[PDB]
Amino acid sequence: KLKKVLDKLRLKRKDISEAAETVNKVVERLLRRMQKRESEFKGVEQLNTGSYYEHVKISAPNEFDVMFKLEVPRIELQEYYETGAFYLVKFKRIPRGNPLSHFLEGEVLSATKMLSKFRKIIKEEVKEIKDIDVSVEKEKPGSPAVTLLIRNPEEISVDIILALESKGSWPISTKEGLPIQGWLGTKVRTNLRREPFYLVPKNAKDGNSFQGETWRLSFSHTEKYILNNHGIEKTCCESSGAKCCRKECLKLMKYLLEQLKKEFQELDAFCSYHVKTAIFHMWTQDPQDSQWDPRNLSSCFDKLLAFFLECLRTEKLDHYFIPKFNLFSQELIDRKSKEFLSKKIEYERNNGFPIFD
DNA sequence: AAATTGCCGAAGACG
DNA sequence: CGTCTTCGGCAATT
Ligand SMILES: Cc1[nH]n(-c2nc3c(Cl)c(Cl)ccc3[nH]2)c(=O)c1[C@@H]1OC(=O)c2ccccc21
Ligand SMILES: [Zn+2]
Repeated sequence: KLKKVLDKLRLKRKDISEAAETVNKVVERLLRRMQKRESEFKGVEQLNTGSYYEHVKISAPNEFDVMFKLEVPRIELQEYYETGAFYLVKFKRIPRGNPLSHFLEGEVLSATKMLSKFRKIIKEEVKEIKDIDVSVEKEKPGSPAVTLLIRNPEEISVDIILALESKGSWPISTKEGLPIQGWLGTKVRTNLRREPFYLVPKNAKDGNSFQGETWRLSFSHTEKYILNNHGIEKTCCESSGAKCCRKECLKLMKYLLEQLKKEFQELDAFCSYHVKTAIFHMWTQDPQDSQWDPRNLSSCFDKLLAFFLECLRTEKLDHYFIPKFNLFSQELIDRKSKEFLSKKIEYERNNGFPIFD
């Protein structure tokens, strides 16, 4: 039953080939345009991230995430109030003349200024693309992405995300996050935390507006690693090991949410990241591969559901990397919204998920 | 050195 | 199930 649903969600290789060919062409051309001189972004390097590259994209290969990461040496972070996730960015000394100087607000590196120039460069390069139907989506306030819309003729969206790369130790708000010590282990956790961390230009929302200069942490690289390396046993899902159902559970939950969001606009505040965060917590709670045997799929999905419902009820979903940051706080999502989603999930749960059709 | 190449894991396709 | 395939990621190579 869930097996038949998984069959429907599975991407098709011909669809993948057609989409990847086009997306790869467009991204490679923008990355190159960025390498151009003058460009304040000259040293940017590409990191593919998100559902498609984690192999948990469902239904159709029509959404691609790509981080353009820029190593910016020696920056100081100032936590924006007590959020743990959002920061003001300053440069330590003064780099004689360096080209991020235009994006400065005196001493602070404005996320909005830098993203605006990045978007402008992308829009200009896109207008010069003639062999492919592609346009830039209208700017979305408080979004770090420049979103491309490709018609292949199928509709494909590509989010291009500027990221600042910093090689220093991770901000202390993350010190008790990534609780993978009983699952993936201490050597993995330590090695993951020696990797760079990233800032993307998503502005903090304080009230009815955004704080234009704030940046937000991103662990898209770390999450991608975990999805590809998700077993307590090193051979989990390898050719000489045993298949588990962890990723299939994630797909089913993404599907349930997406089907619900598509017909109820009361759910606009939710997104796949909430589901991804929930299952990260589930994998920490139930680390044994034996707990995610494919024969147990139904019970794993149900336990994920029970857990997600408890998060909604209690208005608490801790960010997996930043435990202080509650994704389900009143400030971010209204009570009413969480109770609406609770009633809809419970109904689908007790009626055999009719919405899976 | 910016672009090419090689290798192989993940997973879709098929019987 | 096994086998065969393509795509993505990496980094040595030129
Ligand atoms: C609600 C939400 N939070 N969230 C998210 N918040 C993140 C935080 Cl705070 C850190 Cl530190 C790292 C990654 C994070 N991802 C998201 O990525 C989203 C969704 O991504 C969006 O841009 C978005 C937009 C509308 C609804 C949901 C989301
Ligand atoms: Zn596995």
